[PDB]
Amino acid sequence: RVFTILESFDNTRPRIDVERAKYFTESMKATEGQPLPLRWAKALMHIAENMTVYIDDHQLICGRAGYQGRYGVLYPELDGDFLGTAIEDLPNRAESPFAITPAAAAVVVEEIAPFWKGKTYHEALNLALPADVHKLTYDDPQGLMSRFIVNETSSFRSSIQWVHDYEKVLKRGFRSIKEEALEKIAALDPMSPCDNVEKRPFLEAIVIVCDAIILWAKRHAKLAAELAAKETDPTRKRELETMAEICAWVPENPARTFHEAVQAQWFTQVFSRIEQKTGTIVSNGRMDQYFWPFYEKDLAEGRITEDSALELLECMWVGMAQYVDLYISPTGGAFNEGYAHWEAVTIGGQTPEGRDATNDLTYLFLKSKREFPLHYPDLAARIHSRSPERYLWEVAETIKDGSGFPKLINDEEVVPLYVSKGATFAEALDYAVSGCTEARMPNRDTYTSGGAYINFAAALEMVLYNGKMLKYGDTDLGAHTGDPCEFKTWEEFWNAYVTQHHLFLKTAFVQQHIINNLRARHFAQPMGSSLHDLCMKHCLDLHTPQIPEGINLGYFEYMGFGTVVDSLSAIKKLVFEDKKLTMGELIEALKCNFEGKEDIQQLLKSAPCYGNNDDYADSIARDIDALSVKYGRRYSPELGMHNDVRYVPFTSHVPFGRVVSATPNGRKAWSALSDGSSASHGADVNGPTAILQSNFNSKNYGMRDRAARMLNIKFTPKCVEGEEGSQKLVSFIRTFCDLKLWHVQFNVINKETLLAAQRDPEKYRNLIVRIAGYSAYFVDLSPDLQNDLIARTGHDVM
Amino acid sequence: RVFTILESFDNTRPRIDVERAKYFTESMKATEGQPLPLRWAKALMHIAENMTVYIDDHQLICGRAGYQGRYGVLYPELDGDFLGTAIEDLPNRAESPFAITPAAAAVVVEEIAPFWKGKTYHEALNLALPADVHKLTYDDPQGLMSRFIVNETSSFRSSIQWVHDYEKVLKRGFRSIKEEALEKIAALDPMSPCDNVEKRPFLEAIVIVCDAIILWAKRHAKLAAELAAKETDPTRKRELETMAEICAWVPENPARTFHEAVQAQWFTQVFSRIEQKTGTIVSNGRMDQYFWPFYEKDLAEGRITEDSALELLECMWVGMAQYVDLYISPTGGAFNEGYAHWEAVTIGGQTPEGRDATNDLTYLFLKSKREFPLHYPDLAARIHSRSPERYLWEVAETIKDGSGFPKLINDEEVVPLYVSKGATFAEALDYAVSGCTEARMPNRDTYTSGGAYINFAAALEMVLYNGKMLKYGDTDLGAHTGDPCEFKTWEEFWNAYVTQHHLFLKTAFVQQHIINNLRARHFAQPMGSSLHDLCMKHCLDLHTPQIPEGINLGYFEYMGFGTVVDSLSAIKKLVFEDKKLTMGELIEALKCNFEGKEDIQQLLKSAPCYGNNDDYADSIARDIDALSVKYGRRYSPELGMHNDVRYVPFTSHVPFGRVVSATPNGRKAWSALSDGSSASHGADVNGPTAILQSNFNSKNYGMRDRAARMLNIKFTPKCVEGEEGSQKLVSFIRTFCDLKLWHVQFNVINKETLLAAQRDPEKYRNLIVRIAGYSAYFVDLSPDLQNDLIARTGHDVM
Repeated sequence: RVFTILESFDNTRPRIDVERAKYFTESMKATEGQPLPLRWAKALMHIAENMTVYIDDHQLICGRAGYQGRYGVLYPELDGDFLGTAIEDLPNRAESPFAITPAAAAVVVEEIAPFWKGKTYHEALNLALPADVHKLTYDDPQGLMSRFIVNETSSFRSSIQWVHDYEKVLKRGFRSIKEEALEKIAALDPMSPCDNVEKRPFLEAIVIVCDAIILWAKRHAKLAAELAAKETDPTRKRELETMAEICAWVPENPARTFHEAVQAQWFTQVFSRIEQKTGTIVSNGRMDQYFWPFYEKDLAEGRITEDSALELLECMWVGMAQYVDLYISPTGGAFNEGYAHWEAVTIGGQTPEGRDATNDLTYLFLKSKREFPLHYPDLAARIHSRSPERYLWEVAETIKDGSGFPKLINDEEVVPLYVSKGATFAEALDYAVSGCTEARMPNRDTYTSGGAYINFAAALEMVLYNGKMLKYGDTDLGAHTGDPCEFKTWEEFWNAYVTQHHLFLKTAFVQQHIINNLRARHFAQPMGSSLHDLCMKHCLDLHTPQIPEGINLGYFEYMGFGTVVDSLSAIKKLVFEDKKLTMGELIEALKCNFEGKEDIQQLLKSAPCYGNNDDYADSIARDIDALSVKYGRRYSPELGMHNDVRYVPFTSHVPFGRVVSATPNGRKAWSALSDGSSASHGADVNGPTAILQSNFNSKNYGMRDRAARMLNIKFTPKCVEGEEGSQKLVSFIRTFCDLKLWHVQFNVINKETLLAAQRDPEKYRNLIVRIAGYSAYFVDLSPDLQNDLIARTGHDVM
Repeated sequence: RVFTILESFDNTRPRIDVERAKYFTESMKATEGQPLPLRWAKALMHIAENMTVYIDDHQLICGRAGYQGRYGVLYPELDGDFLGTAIEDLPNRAESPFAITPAAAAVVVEEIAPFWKGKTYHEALNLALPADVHKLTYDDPQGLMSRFIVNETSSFRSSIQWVHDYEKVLKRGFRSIKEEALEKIAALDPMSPCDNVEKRPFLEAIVIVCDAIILWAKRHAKLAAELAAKETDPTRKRELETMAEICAWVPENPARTFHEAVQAQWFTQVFSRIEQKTGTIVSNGRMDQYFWPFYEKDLAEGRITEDSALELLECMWVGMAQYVDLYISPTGGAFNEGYAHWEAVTIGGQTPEGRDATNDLTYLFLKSKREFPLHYPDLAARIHSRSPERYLWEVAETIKDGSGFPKLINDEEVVPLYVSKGATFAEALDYAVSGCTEARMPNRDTYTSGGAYINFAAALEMVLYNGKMLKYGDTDLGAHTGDPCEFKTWEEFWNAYVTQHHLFLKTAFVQQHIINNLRARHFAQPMGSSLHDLCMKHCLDLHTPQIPEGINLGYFEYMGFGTVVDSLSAIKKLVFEDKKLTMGELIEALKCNFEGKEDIQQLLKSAPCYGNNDDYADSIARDIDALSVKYGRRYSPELGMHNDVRYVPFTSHVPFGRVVSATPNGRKAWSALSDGSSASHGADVNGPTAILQSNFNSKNYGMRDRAARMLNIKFTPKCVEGEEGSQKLVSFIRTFCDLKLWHVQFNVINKETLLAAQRDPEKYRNLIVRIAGYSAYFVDLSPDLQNDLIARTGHDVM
């Protein structure tokens, strides 16, 4: 059924598809000078008319952005200058490799790359950064490799995570969006330069893009119909005919049944992939809510069954599992180990009126996740103080499957923060999970720019080596904070750290200022803009830097929180306060990676650590967090946004660690940094509840300039076994909620399974582990990232 | 000790003191034409120089606003036109009578009244309301009596509740404030008219009022020294010397000890009473926080003891119990049965950084309340999702004393609402309870105008009688919505009610627009403004309508929620859907107050009722609430404020009830309406937990335009007996917090105690009951308010 589809692409390397990039380029190279949203819309039409449409074997819904099997899509507007080396490197890349046929290689070199030579966003961004910033961003003059210090993330995705107002599609259809746009055009003053230049072309872009997705849908209806006529098996012939009927109706017209709603949404989400490379892949919204009217009505009218609806969802996810986010740059790839994806599916939470939103579909999605073997969908469960008992129990049972699903997002942290930044309560209460851990208001959010990922572990190294890093030798990178062995008090060391920290923040905000102004000259999002109230009201593409009435919620990342906290905690305690070792002795111990210095290494590992509800380390964490909250509060208004400190790592803590030498917390050189706001590996020796408490102690709830923190916690199977274990997990989630923590997600595994899977990859090919907001096959992960997963403390008693 | 003090005025009618009114008037009549804040400051200086200062027997702190015993104060600027009848009527008034000596009456007629003739705020407001509004406001052309329909509340208190930044006094002292203002004057441009007219006179008033309270304090220090020098008892002589020393220092200078902090805060609190008639009497803030540093240091340094500190607290509250809020108009008196008072004292909650704020002083205040027999202080305990267990347990034990202490205010409802209205998280988290149930940010709140109390039970009556009310005969009051016996569907009845409801809202908002602009011409508050950051920054008196950067949080009252919901529920169910009776039968039964129609009365009492978690009624309640939230959201911006629906009754449900005839829910003519957002009398038949859910069901969490709801619940002693009963209350409080409800407070009493005390007041004269955010002696209450307290369901289980 779905296992039949699943057997068809099992254990196959994804291929790179080129049709979208080819026809995008054929259109774009013919429209130079025209308004970018209009060019994008004409290209989407050109794609809609010329790219291959697929009706896939055994499927009940149709729509692809690429070829049979697992595939990815090319985005030359973003990083087309990487196409040459991606041809050479992608098939053999150690992590997340992609195969490329010779035929598709020829189109890239011959039909795609030439136009984009000298026109990509990454070429423009590399030239746009001033030298002081460039040295902290890239390792070479053409910005082909990051230095993993002040890491910009705008050059390996079109935008950050996004959630469409899919329900708008289901209720109105794209023909309705188009007619609104025509009426708006008719109301313009034809004498007005602003109407003629700022209003008309945007609205014309909306009209075309509506015609584009509809024409694309109707080409499926035709293909399905032609197949139905030649189909000999009656059962399949009725299904093909059903496809021809539904796709002739949606997404042009509002959906009439649950099946149409799935296909309408599926069409919208696939075309979204064709339009742009959304960060983490475009997300899916509160499906258990906006599907509910269709599900409820069909269920009552015998049109659908509990099993039949569950079959259609599985049809949707096997398709999602065939689309792989393609990162052709080495920075993008190392941020996204194991074919990383986060097409967040939100279930549960509250309605816009503050009532609990659990419905039967909520439980179906949970069950759907528990019985679909792939690590799809990216299930995110909303928690609030009145989350029902049965719901939390079912959340706990899903967690105890061991695959890491679902991740938990806390209404009690998001809703107050979002109303404090201008959201009506209805908008905040109705938020969707997006990407790793983010909250989105699909008609109020307007910010789309990838933000800095900052390796603050390197900032600490630059204190130890007075502006330099061992990885980069004598390169003049950071502030000349002075010879650390010349510091007489702890306060001088801390100030040294503070100076490096503000240098990185300062660097990052200059990056974002340039990025936010630059992106609008390279990226447009006409289909996404047509589903956004403010875009339509003010005639502005989503990627415009400022949109009236919008709220801009963006990010800068703190990487290595636990690593830095413990290192600083050790230095303060062991070097300055207890004077158990001198600065030179510590530095000497670091310089030789503790080889021959195992005694100091153990001594350093004995100081107070983050994640133990220990105020000695937790006060250091709070002061480090305060630096980023207060910086954001002060300097974000200049950028017309909320640029908030966030602790969501992707898989960057691996490459960020690969460039940071041995640190005062006892961590070995070049190994992964601590993840998100989790405790540093094996530093939580007081149980799992103290991790939640240290996360609380390390925040600054007196100010609003904060976003998510990603928290990874691992239980052993014994610790959560049985009804008593389910009750503990449920209660632990209630405490997480009460503490106003943003996110939590769990692995449930024995250490020996991870070790065995390293010692025998072929045997444990299907082992799935939760990494950072997503799950992947353990055997696809690099040794360094495996070591991150292994060294995470497994809690046995909770 | 304090029992000796309390024995001296036990069971005595308070007297009306005139000194403040005399010396206020002597100054004001000499300063006509000057800017009002400067005049007020000069008036307060004149009082400071001429009014009697008292060193009271057995006391350890000093400061009075009137004569020995229980006393009240006159504020002729507010309602001086009532002085004539207050001379005749107050000593014999049935509720809350005040005695007045013949000499004090002579001061009033001869030295106070003449100047204020034609100058009072009430005279000005009465003339300023247009005829359409006046008919709904007052029952006579000089506005001497309310009609208890659209009741304005600005005319019987200077302002609404208020909380000073007392901690600023303790930490800075008033000399610092004066010096700040002097520098600000020195920095002015002497050529600038705006500096000369808008800045200098405001700052000159701050200088004077700082000198005024300091001079007033030093006269206490002088008198105490003179008494100590003649004191024969060594113990008492030391107390006088301590008083002489402490009062020469505070509030001029920052406090140095716990004793000084109490005396400084007391001075500020008493002088505030001299400055104006704050609503509910000025409130006291989070004393367990800003007293904590002094308590901890002295306690550690052997300077203070738990018992001595508790003694100093009791000295403050016996003083508070001697100050009685004086309402001379009959409206003010009927709103404030039994000498109602709400000098809110806030304990517990969260710090400005979101950490739990329980400390040892928090528990001492609880113990302090449990061992002081009077219904003082007005203890308010803040609740949040992390209220500690021991804290909730001691709160429950205090509740189990049966006196109504403490009232519960829920962070989880207040804090999101306040940051959504512009408060930083630190300001919101640090809020103080003020008055009945309100939250105050002492340097961000700027709104001070009394709002409407709207008798929506009367609005329903105008549907039953097509714009008229039985109490007022043929007086053409409301909208002519038609003969109710002509309504063919429920929707017509509902629409008629909606029309009257909006008439009352429109009326109240015209009142507030006129009131908010009028008050600045009659009231000024120099001492309160000198403690407010925004006042000092922008040189504006607190009672200015608009103050830059301020947040204006005001109110309009819905009275009779339960009464109206159930009446409508009965009409919807019994007349229109089940057709168990005709409209003519219901009206006939109502007009004769059910006499001869007892069966109809019984049938009407059987419909679904609010407070039972019954969506049939709760959905009506939710829709009525939505009417007022949506109206406020739309039309408050015009007023430059948040004019939010609130359900806090004072004791106005008695006078509001006394003008409403028999209602469709079975309530008898002229009896009390339901209180706050509590269930209507005896309508809650499904336990106390369903009241909380119905309060939740009847709200609209999707919008912010909402303020407090006062909730009264009564348990019998049996329900809460023993350790299990304490745990049940703790558990019930968690559910109250989880549901984001604003307020709850409890009576614990047997119905028979209420009946026995009615049949024999002398025997049960000291019985204390929780009424509406405050507690009072049951025997001081009118029969109508006693019947309200008796009819509240006493719950045996939860």
